[PDB]
Amino acid sequence: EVAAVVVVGSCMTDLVSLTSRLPKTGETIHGHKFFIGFGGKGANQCVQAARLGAMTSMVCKVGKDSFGNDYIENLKQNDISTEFTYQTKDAATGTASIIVNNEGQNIIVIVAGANLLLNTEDLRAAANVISRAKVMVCQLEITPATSLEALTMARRSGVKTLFNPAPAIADLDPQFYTLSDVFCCNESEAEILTGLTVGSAADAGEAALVLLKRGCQVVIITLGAEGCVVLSQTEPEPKHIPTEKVKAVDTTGAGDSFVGALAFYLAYYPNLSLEDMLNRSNFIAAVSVQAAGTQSSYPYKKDLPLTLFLE
Amino acid sequence: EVAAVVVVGSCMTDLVSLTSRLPKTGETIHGHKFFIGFGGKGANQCVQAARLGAMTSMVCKVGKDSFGNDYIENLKQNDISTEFTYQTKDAATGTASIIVNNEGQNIIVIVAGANLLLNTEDLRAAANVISRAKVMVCQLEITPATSLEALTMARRSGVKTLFNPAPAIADLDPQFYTLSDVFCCNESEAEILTGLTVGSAADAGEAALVLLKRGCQVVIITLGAEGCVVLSQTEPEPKHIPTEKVKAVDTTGAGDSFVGALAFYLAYYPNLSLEDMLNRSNFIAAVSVQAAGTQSSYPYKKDLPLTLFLEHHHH
Ligand SMILES: Nc1ncnc2c1ncn2[C@@H]1O[C@H](COP(=O)(O)CP(=O)(O)O)[C@@H](O)[C@H]1O
Ligand SMILES: Nc1ncnc2c1ncn2[C@@H]1O[C@H](COP(=O)(O)CP(=O)(O)O)[C@@H](O)[C@H]1O
Ligand SMILES: [Mg+2]
Ligand SMILES: [Mg+2]
Ligand code: NA
Ligand code: NA
Repeated sequence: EVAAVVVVGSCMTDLVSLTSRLPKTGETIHGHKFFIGFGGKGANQCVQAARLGAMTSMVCKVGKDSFGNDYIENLKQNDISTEFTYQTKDAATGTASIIVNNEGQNIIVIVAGANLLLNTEDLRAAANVISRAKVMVCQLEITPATSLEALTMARRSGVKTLFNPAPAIADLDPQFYTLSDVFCCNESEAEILTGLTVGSAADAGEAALVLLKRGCQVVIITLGAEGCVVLSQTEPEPKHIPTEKVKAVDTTGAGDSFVGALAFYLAYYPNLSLEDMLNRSNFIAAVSVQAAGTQSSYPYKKDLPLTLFLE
Repeated sequence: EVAAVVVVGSCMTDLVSLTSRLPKTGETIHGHKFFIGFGGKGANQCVQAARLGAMTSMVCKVGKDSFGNDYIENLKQNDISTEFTYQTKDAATGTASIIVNNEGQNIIVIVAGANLLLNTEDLRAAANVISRAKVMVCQLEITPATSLEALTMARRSGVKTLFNPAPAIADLDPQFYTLSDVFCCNESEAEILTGLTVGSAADAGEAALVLLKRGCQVVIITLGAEGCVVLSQTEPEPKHIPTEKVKAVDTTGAGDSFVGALAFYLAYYPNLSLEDMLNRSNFIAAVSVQAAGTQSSYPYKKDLPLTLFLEHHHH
């Protein structure tokens, strides 16, 4: 039952209130709807890869609380290995409290909580599962020392590293670049990392070259409805890969859908060209934007065209 | 065993994030702590009355969900009867999403949820607990038609009605006034209901008289550190009842403490004058503002002065 995709990253409870307008300082307002969902970039990416057919393992930490218990059940209901899903009494399960108005404007408060207490001792326990994987995926929602050690362990075992610098910090440790076989971010993260404005595929190609020279082997910048741009040490000329023109219902977590799809193709279809993998990943992310509710929008293999699983 | 105070009203899960500052519009920030607390004006008033030694019953509706199950455990931990706490598959437990900065400034979004599905069938099933009570307390955090039905059932049963029009609506149904034995609101609610300024005891006397003439038997406007102002159909000249001068730590939920204390005295010390009941209720609410965290700040009888529980008028 070997995991081909290991995700070392975050699980977060999403707490969403829908309002007619955002509250002002000192203001109590009444919203019209509240819901809970399962989020966190690590878990979102793992759930998309699992639903495409990947054997996955989620290395993460949640609270010894109701939210933590519910999160472990969510991973098992998506056929994800929870062998190295830890729980702790020392902090609450990570939370994202989101207030959203009718026009889709928001205010968000994140408390990473238990996610931050995933430590190098917890990783070292997963050494054998990491060593037998094809792809290791990380983000920036846990403690950086933990993510850096995960990428180091992957490299030592010859496991391909897929790094998503999300959310982005302007002074990212240079080892994040040099430990990344595939570096994938969105337009706003590329602007934070490079200081360049990114308002077109051409601008994304300029930002991607900066990231390449910092030591990345492959750089992908996602561009929402414009698909993505890719370049590599072997092919440094930026290629624009356009996506399905669709009617977006809810673009929340499309980035995570795209990253989880890419992990699945890197693990299970290593013979496909990068261009082909990014075309399929674009298509899967595009399906996700045509439904509401983050993980509940992620498509399963049985509902996707057969051609996404050929060649 | 019989509940003398029946609260027909709201339970809300408080989902609290602590941050160094409140976010800007479109802004994502990191906070340093998230925790769950128990709120809702109905439950808050019930908890204060129960901690003063009242046998209470909370008529309410929560989700058939973990937040609802946890709310029922909270009520039981405060020795409240949950025999008429309903659940529903058709709505989540009410929620208050609260962001609090380091100076204690906040943003709150309330989604009433299951509280709005408390219905006429649910109240009819609670008819015996209502008819056996001394005082029925309600607010405006459930469907207002539901609060109006509870007040109607109380009045028909000769049960004293204590109505807190919170949060306030500018045009309440006229029966909210005529069915209220004791109508209790704060300065901001009085301003909404009357169209007047309510800043001082003098302003509160004018606003309280407009409310009394809509058909309330007793009107009480709370004035924070200035205590409260009362008048009644019997004694329409407003009286100003001042409160304990105290060093406030956290005034959140002081209104609910005051209303819960008042319910307690109406139920267990009916002999006392309104002025004596308000003096004691003010004192209890002032203890609550000396500690953080709404329900967790509400004092127990064992920690209060014995003089609050004398049957007779005290010096
Ligand atoms: N409006 C839209 N129409 C079609 N595809 C979309 C789309 N928004 C996003 N996608 C797809 O989802 C991928 C990732 O989306 P983003 O670049 O928006 C990352 P994020 O905004 O979720 O962080 C894109 O590369 C694209 O394939
Ligand atoms: N700073 C303070 N010092 C003493 N008592 C206070 C107080 N703030 C509130 N109280 C007590 O709590 C009662 C209800 O308080 P409020 O009138 O503040 C209700 P709110 O406007 O904050 O909802 C007051 O009548 C008084 O007895
Ligand atoms: Mg997007
Ligand atoms: Mg106050
Ligand atoms: Na979606
Ligand atoms: Na308090």
